[PDB]
Amino acid sequence: GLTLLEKTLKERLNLKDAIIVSGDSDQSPWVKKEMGRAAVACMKKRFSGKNIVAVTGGTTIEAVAEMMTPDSKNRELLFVPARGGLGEDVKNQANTICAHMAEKASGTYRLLFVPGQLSQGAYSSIIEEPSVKEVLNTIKSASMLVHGIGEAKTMAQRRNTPLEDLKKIDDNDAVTEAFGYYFNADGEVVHKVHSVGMQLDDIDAIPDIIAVAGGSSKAEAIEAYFKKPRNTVLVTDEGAAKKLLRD
Amino acid sequence: SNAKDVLGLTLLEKTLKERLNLKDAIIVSGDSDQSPWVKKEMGRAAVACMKKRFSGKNIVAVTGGTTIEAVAEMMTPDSKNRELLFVPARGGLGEDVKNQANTICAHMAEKASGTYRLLFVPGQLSQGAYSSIIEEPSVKEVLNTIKSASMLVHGIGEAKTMAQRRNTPLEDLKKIDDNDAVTEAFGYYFNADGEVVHKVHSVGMQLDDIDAIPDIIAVAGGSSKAEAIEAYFKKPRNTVLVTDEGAAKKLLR
Ligand SMILES: O=P(O)(O)OC[C@H]1O[C@@H](O)[C@H](O)[C@@H](O)[C@@H]1O
Ligand SMILES: O=P(O)(O)OC[C@H]1O[C@@H](O)[C@H](O)[C@@H](O)[C@@H]1O
Repeated sequence: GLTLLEKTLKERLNLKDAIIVSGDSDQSPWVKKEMGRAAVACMKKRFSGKNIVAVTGGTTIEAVAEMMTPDSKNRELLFVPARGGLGEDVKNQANTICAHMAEKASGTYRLLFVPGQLSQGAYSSIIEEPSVKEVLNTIKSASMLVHGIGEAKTMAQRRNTPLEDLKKIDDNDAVTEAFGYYFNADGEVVHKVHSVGMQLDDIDAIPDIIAVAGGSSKAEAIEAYFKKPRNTVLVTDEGAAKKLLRD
Repeated sequence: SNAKDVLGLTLLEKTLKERLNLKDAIIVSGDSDQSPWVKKEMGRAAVACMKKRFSGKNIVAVTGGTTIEAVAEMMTPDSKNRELLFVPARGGLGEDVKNQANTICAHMAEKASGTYRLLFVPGQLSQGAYSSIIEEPSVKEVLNTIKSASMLVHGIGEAKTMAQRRNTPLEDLKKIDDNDAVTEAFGYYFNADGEVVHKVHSVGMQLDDIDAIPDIIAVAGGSSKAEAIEAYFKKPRNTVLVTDEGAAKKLLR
């Protein structure tokens, strides 16, 4: 079963399960690929006959997508982004990762097409539109969520974060981020990126949540994110886990 | 080409060009309805055709569909490093996301190491929602770009197949059936004489606009498309066709 390290991590972070691959992805870049491989195997163990898989962007979930292969059980797979624009560049956007993962899985996918510099009026018009509402409804019915976790400062800087929001993130001592929410050390939301789709309150209804995040630089972010019960499986590496656990 | 010569394609292309009054005909071996690699070979041939026709600066309008996706897949950067901007020819045509022009456009531009501009004007907008969005600077910008397209690369489909693949409202299915549409290109359904009998309403390029595009490349093959290709070319289109033997031989038989 679990190693002592995995067992300790599960207990410390109140995880549904812990999956720890060897090495430190901050040292040892290819370790991110090994997290991806392990995450893909974890997803396959969890699939039901039909599945609606919501995904975030970021480089770690892109590694999940890169390691994705078709399901030998041939279960029904529909992929969607978890949320609309989060300010990421194209290679990091949930829409990009979603399409890549679905293609690799030989599944189907839907995208959220919500710009992106357009007006308030135009914005509200886009989100009321039938095809968009359809995708929003699909995300609301997700059976699985696969998501990254990042350091708050790092993520705020990588994205196109307004200066007033950077100030708010700093002033409120955000230390971690996931799916467009920034959290403090006690895992409480302190700032949220406005975006349609999945909300934090919605994750409780999703049967299988798999977080994929590692590297020693993220040990503090991961600990803080899991300070609240998330009922989540964490795929991580020794770099993060040993640092977090002081081992 | 000696390869084309020995395979009988040089003659077949001459015969097809003359039969359809094409600007030129490019035919690859085999039948894409039977052999999956033949579609990739159409893509490769289309890319060669595009590169031959690029100028210093290019605005390339593209449609969606699996055939133009194959063009995108076979695309490579321009060894001459000419300026390439890719745009979808029209907005939402009711395709699933994989087959949408926006999807093919992005893929093509990435493979060409060019730039792209997408058009997000959904087909199911209310009248009021539409008025709002059409005035957005970002939307006006893309529509304006499309208006200056220097090249169009488009697929051709059987009317019935396309009507079923897109989510076509019942009333429109009836109209397509009642007017005996046999072919489809860029959201227009045409009869056997190449006359428009149904138009999917959508912003961007309209049929009359193709006359101002100096280089138009249609990419479509497989035996199942022989009649559709023949019907589309019943009118002058000033177009180069890339196809396969499957479509060409059947059409010519
Ligand atoms: O995996 P990376 O590149 O460190 O990025 C992680 C972040 O990527 C973001 O875009 C996701 O929406 C977040 O869930 C995540 O925290
Ligand atoms: O290449 P396929 O998959 O046969 O699809 C062709 C059709 O794809 C549609 O999306 C295009 O707008 C048409 O120009 C074309 O007829």
